[PDB]
Amino acid sequence: VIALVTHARHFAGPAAVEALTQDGYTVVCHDASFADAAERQRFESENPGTIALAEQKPERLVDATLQHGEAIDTIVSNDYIPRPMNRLPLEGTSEADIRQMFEALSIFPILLLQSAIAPLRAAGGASVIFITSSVGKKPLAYNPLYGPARAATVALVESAAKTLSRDGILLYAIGPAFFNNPTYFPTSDWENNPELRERVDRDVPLGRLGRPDEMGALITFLASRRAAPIVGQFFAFTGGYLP
Amino acid sequence: VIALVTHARHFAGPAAVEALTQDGYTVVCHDASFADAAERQRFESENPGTIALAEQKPERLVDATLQHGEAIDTIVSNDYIPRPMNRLPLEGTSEADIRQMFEALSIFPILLLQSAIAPLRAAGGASVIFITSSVGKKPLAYNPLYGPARAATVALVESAAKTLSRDGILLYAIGPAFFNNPTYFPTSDWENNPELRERVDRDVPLGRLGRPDEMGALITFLASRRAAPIVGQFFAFTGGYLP
Amino acid sequence: VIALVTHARHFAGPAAVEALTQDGYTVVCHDASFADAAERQRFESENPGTIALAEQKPERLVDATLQHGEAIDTIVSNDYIPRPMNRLPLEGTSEADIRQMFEALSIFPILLLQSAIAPLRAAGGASVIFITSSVGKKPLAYNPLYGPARAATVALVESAAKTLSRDGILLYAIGPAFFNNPTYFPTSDWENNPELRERVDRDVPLGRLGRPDEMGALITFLASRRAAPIVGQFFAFTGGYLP
Amino acid sequence: VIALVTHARHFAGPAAVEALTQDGYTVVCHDASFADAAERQRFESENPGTIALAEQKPERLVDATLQHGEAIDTIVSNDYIPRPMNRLPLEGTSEADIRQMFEALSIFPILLLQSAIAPLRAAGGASVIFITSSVGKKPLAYNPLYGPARAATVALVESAAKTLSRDGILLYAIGPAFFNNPTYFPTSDWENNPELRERVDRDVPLGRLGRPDEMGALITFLASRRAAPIVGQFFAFTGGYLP
Ligand SMILES: [Cl-]
Ligand SMILES: [Cl-]
Ligand SMILES: [Cl-]
Ligand SMILES: [Cl-]
Repeated sequence: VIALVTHARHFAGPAAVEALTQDGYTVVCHDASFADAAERQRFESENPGTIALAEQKPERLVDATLQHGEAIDTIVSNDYIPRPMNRLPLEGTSEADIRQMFEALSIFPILLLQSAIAPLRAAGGASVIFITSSVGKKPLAYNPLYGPARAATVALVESAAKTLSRDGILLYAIGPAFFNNPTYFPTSDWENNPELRERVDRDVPLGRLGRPDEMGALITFLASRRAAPIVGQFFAFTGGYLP
Repeated sequence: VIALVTHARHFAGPAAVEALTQDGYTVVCHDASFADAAERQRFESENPGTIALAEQKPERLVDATLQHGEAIDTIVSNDYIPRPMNRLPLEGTSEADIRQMFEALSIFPILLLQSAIAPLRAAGGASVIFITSSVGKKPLAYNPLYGPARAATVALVESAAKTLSRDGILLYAIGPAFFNNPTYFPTSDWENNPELRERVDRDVPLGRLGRPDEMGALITFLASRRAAPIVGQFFAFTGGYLP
Repeated sequence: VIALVTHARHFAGPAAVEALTQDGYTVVCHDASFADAAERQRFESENPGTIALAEQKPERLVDATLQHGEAIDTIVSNDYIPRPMNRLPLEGTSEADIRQMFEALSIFPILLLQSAIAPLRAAGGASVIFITSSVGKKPLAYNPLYGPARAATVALVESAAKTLSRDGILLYAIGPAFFNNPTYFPTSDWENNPELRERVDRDVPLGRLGRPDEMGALITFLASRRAAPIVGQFFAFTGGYLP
Repeated sequence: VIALVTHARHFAGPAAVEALTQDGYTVVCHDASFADAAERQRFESENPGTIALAEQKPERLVDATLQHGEAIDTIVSNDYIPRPMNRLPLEGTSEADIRQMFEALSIFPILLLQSAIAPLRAAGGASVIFITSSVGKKPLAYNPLYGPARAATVALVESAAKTLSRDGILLYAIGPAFFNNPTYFPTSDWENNPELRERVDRDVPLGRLGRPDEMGALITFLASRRAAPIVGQFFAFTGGYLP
């Protein structure tokens, strides 16, 4: 049973590869770094049971994954943009940066999803889990460009699900905040940053960052299809920070 | 492991009981019919692993449950109003029916919750899962009193989670629609009533009622605490009808 | 052209009376203090163009108002609870206080609305404007009972609008926060409470409390029926604190 | 006293021009046809008190508008995509069409808003009114691309308002559905399409198309800034179809 995970070295990627591999999936992985054959080999060495794709185009990931299996059971569309770009303000930000924000967080997942429909429908269904952000639903003053691009992909999930769910193709969005992960909250900064630790005590009812295995537990539960009627919505992964 | 499930014979009750007992729980059950001791003996014999309480007051259920075990791991607050009161209109409805709507759907879960905080905190945490309705978030023309009462309890979950999550007491709301259950979508309606399958085809992207085991899968997933960061929010169980 | 404002002395009452009287309305006012006849004549003397009702039951205010005119053009359902109670916690709170929360903020507005439909329909339509709270839509840690009660009435507006709009009976909910009013944010508090000014600088994009005349401007605009297609929704009145 | 209205000949453009001019504004108008000198002269002569711009690039509209007055009081960002591109499906749709959807509905408004910030702040504030769509908040099965692009601009309003409000720059999003307008619901469609009249009867509580003067009343009310604390939110203009 195979899963496709995008941007595997970033954001919720490590968590998704870990939990899905432990669940018995063969995890086929995309990452910008995988254009390099050497980085492909190191990744597979460091992550038993994975396959690293060379393909970089969003519309070609599905065809490239289908080289290593009969069908795709789960796609984790783990879209991200490197820090500090997520905090780019409205004023003075270049048009290139504006377009890149939508390219990485809205156009890339659309082109992926579009390419996926036909093969996934032929296999009788699958799950597509988009990793977005809390600002997909709740706005933040310092994310005035990141927020809009994330909200587009949340709306993509809720609208596209109205039609794809009848094909057995189940779409979901996760909107993390205060989630322990290499892109926005690496374990290295927690101990050194007492403003963060005070921010979490103030704003996160759970009182801690969410753990990689808890993100992994949500992903594997969704991939199992055992609760299919919750298809088509946004799940906050924020320790109670949202709503 | 102890679970308390309220109104066990109705709504989400049977689904919860089947799945929690299958996951190794001892399920302590409340139900109006359990005033009669013979009902209590029959329910227990038909459902291995369950203990039927005689207690009927919402604020005494926790104490009565703690007569059978050291701590409660999960409370399923499975509140409901007999069909067809869920469709009571605004005009011509008695003040007494209006108050009963809030009593069963809004006051009762609050008195339950308030009684549970001290013992659940002292035990190190628990999960408290409120079964509400889709109209807890999205209004429907025929539910102008049922909706308000359900929305209150969804707001209870979202607000009370801000303080209780720090005690390890994890609250959630499930808002079902088109969920195959004896109160609102019994199998008999699916078989007998031509209009229901027509409605589901038009309005439910999944194209079917939600199964009891699928509701059960969600309840036992939440009760495990493996994805604790999703605390404090509303989950649609509608097959894509919401949002 | 007559308007009915409830709890005229508190919350959004003074703003409503002032703006509506300025817009040419004869403002019939309900208030608990009006059970004392001296207070009725003091109120009418201090507020030219008002009528202070003796009536206190919600379901009788409409008939009491039609003693002074042939139709009600606008109802401002200005429900409130005396200040400290909006912060009532779950733990240790008496059943009586819980029930009074719902009585003032959820049952009283329903019983008023129920009583108004037939005369309002007979008169070709009207506007009913419910003054609720920001916590009707966005939860807050310190409002776990006030929140539920307010959310019930916002959902009442959203549900009841689905039928009553066809009668020309236009329902709206306004949800204030940081609104300069005698109940929650008197001008006294702004000068006396440096914490309030810091909190407003931090959390309110507008940077200031909303003015009574701005709340009046919202009310009179809704009462005009000039933008009727926005019927049946919740308007944040928070200086950008919501969403 | 000047306003800028974009795509003046489409969507909410005619409503905004007529109402703003009736209200005493000099309305500077952008439109794709205004590249034709003869179309500019004809529009100006058919619409007394307007000024037609030749400029077509979003980030130059403001400076071109400022050629005619010292300050802009209101900007109506009236963004649209020609029918029936709003119904573009996921499958088979070209990459260029996906990109054009975001260009017209998401990137164009962002580049306009960015260019406006500095001169609007120097004038001590202004109103910026984005005309989006009901699908910016509520998904629809047949708008899986139009929805995401609209949702991004709604999220832009909600996020950008967190900072721009302190400058007196007040942002709002209006989300029409069943709004009588030349692009999506011209009067002739109401006459030629009994399916449309039945859909409105079934789904729109108000029971009719929203009128252009009602959209103009909402725009003109927002432009007055008289109820500034409602800044930074989405207004349904749907006749109760939403929420
Ligand atoms: Cl995160
Ligand atoms: Cl159901
Ligand atoms: Cl207030
Ligand atoms: Cl429209």
